[PDB]
Amino acid sequence: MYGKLNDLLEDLQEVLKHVNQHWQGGQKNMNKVDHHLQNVIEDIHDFMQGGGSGGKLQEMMKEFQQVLDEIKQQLQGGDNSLHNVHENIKEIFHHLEELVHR
Repeated sequence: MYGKLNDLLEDLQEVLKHVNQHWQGGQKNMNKVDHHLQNVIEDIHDFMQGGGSGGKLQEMMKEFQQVLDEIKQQLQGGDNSLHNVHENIKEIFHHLEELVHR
């Protein structure tokens, strides 16, 4: 149980927090999406337990890529803020599969 996950988890729930305030192009997604990550952020937190849930992570992976391609579409509008946060998930999301690609 290294802990870096908290870095992925905390860094993930953050982009989600700095995003719910800069959401644009569908004030209805800010919610539907909140459930997409909430379920994921929980997976990462569950990655430290077995410090290797490559079997439980590849699961939210789809839910993870479901948000990355979702908010990215919200960048259509005054969401120039997401452009700064939406850029996180890209590396952040691929950052977890990296703590397991060991």
